[PDB]
Amino acid sequence: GRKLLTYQVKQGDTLNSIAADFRISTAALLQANPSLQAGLTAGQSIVIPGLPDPYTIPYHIAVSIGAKTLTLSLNNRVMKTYPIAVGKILTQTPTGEFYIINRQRNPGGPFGAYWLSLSKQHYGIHGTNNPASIGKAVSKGCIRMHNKDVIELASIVPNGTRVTINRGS
Ligand SMILES: *C(=O)[C@@H]([C@@H]1CC(SCCNC=N)=C(C(=O)O)N1)[C@@H](C)O
Repeated sequence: GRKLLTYQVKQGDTLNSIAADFRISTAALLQANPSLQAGLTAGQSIVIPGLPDPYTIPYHIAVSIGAKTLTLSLNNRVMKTYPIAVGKILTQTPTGEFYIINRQRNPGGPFGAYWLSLSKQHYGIHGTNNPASIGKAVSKGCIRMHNKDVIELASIVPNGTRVTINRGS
């Protein structure tokens, strides 16, 4: 069958934060990972029960802050590239990986057609009513694009898509 997801926590992470960071209960992430009853540890690896494994999944989101574009990739080759908010002077390479964990039903409002979640706190892939700041403005690091674009990606990238955000060089 298809495997459940793995996560590797970064220095400073905490149980509750990570659980509902994964849109789940700490107890469920505990059930699968009794190491975490007590807590989480930098570089430690944890399973996300009820969520499939990103290695069964072939999808690879390469959004380099340096590249200022988020590249979709299947089977070692890109699917398509979407523009995102990087900034005009924002350094510090976040050496970590996130996963496309969720997609939300048509909200009905300016939430941007779809709400897709990343795996670390204040990061998400979503939509907009204003795409003109996308890739061309300092929108405080918002990973949003056109409605249909974020639904394209949405339906292709599954509940465990690998996504990295790095300034590169
Ligand atoms: C980016 O497009 C916005 C930015 C988004 C957010 S956080 C929104 C909710 N995310 C999910 N919990 C902003 C914020 O300050 O909270 N603003 C930018 C253009 O203002």
